[PDB]
Amino acid sequence: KTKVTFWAAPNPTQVKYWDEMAKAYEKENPDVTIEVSQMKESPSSEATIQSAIASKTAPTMSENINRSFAAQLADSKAIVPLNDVKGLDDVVKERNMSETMDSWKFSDGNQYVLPVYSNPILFAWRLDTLKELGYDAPPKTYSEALEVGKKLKAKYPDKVLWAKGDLSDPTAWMRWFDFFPLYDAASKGNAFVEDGKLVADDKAGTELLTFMSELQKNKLLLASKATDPFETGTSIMADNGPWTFPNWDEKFPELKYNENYAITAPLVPDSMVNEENVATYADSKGVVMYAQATDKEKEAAMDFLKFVYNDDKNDLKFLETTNLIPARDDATENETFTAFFKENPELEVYAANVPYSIPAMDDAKYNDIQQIIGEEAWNPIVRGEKKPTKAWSDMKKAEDGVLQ
Repeated sequence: KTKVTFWAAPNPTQVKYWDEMAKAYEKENPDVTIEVSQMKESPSSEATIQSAIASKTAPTMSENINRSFAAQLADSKAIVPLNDVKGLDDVVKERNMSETMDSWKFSDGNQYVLPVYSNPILFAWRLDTLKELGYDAPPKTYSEALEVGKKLKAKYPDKVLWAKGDLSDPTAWMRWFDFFPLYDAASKGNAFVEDGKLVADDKAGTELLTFMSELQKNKLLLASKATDPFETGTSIMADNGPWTFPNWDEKFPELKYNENYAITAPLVPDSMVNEENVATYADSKGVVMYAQATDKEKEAAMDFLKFVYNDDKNDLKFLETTNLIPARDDATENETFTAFFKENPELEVYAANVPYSIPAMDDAKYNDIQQIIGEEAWNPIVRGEKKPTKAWSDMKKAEDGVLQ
């Protein structure tokens, strides 16, 4: 008998999902044991994993791995290429996730992670406020956003377009919720950094900063502490993930999809007013397999995943219980999910955007790389301390430093 140890995310509901999958798999394969446990945060999941590698107590597999962290683990050879474990292609094929999987491809040609969920970062809009200003739908381009903004200030001078303290904070991860969604949309998914080199789209980058400076100049940004600004009326646009809906169900029950709030892709430059399928950043994590595992343990692990993704109903169950969007390309058209999306139209918009979203960069120094984005260009523009051109150049020069 072979034993696979599986470390699930630090959340009871997600752990239960995996455990139920494990028990059903064991009924079908009596010679294999899939032991699921909830990963400890000591103080974070990443430190728990780093410590296990060091003490040689890594499990066979764990989920909860984002692309940047996977790049660190791959560089130290603590995890193995999944494409070297028989069964990977079968999993990708059956779950209809080829486009999503392809976006994860690493610089060396290997795939180190099997994405579990992929939550595109979209933007919520206050339709009620937009209607008071004469609009029936959210603007799509930077210029349209600016005209909405002028009308907003004329009727409500204390309101802003975007209110979030994180906008002026240089913490690296925060960029995944402001800069990346807009940059990915403007550059049609440019990787910013790839294969250890700065491949940033200068045009998209500088025009995004120009747009932000205009918002800043017209008092359309609020980068200070503010409680529930979007829900209480201070702002009319907010970056938003699926996890916000259960919260609104509780605290803001009057917010209703397509009545008082809308969900859309990030704003794009005017030149792309006609583009369908706008890209954004995807908050996505998945499964990796540790080098410490034997080949039989690794194949057994992949066979388990093959079992899990052989029935579309399992992804439906994942979505309905964890509220995390499954990393597949066809959810909105697949009849398995029709009834659910019919009842949850707001989640359908998220599922519709998965194949066009781009995950975090596959570079081990993502922390310094991303902190520079905020410190040198984003935070200064939000605070009106630098001009767009100078900010972008200050950023590029600093990135070169980190990348040697």
